[PDB]
Amino acid sequence: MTYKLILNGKTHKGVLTIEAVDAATAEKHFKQHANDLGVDGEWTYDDATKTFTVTE
Ligand SMILES: [Mg+2]
Ligand SMILES: [Mg+2]
Repeated sequence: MTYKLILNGKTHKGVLTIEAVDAATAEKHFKQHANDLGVDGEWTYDDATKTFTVTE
């Protein structure tokens, strides 16, 4: 199962995908990868397109 993340951070941008089992596990990892970068932002998840956004 492919989940995508949009990062629109103030210094870091991009699009990352991750192969996961539920969106629970994608969330965990992408949210940890956010912290690691120093991204604190507003999060969204659209289930139909499997896409997390996080915007600083
Ligand atoms: Mg880690
Ligand atoms: Mg670190």
